[PDB]
Amino acid sequence: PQITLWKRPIVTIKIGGQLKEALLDTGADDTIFEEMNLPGRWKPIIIGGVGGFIKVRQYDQILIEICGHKVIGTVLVGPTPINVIGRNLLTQIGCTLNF
Amino acid sequence: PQITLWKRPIVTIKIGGQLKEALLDTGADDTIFEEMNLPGRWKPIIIGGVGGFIKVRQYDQILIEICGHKVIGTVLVGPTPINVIGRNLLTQIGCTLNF
Ligand SMILES: CC(C)CN(C[C@@H](O)[C@H](Cc1ccccc1)NC(=O)O[C@H]1CO[C@H]2OCC[C@H]21)S(=O)(=O)c1ccc(N)cc1
Repeated sequence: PQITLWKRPIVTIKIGGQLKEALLDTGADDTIFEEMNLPGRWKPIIIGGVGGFIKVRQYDQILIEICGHKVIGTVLVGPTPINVIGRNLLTQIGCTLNF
Repeated sequence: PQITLWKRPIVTIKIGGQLKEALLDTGADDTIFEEMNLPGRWKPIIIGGVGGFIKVRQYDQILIEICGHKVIGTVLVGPTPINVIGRNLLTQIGCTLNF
């Protein structure tokens, strides 16, 4: 699909058996999700944004289905104000900016 | 241009007679720039992102040239770690996500 930006480019995704919505964020190097029940081991991680830093848990090789497109990559889980699909996963679906 | 996302989608822009680099950020509703003494009046504003909120100065109807494309819109000035072109200006150059 081609997505214009008059509204937030929020898409439907499937992750860890749960249904969720996430923001296609080209400004996000990596994917981050609000608190959620993922399986497996994880490592504490500290990320940064406009307002400062938050502590999150990094999970690797996580299967996501982004708007019917499957991808496997790192997914951080922590106190983000919204679920964000970062460039680490956008590249796998072949996402591009156009103008 | 069509921009892939293996690298940060950073473009060269002209603002207030100054040259700067900024991130094409579909996750940003509005444009935010590091400190710069733009001319004119402004109104205090508080925005929020990952890690909390920051206080910024809001200027309206500011001319930016994004990759040689002129646009006029709101530009926030404050302690952001990186210049971000938000959706308020991306729509004016017709920027879209494609995959
Ligand atoms: C919560 C986000 C969806 C909103 N943000 C845009 C987003 O692209 C920021 C923009 C951004 C970019 C660099 C530094 C700070 C903020 N990226 C970001 O927070 O990235 C962090 C979370 O995922 C990781 O990816 C790399 C950094 C981590 S935001 O910078 O806070 C923002 C909010 C409101 C406006 N008007 C403009 C920008």
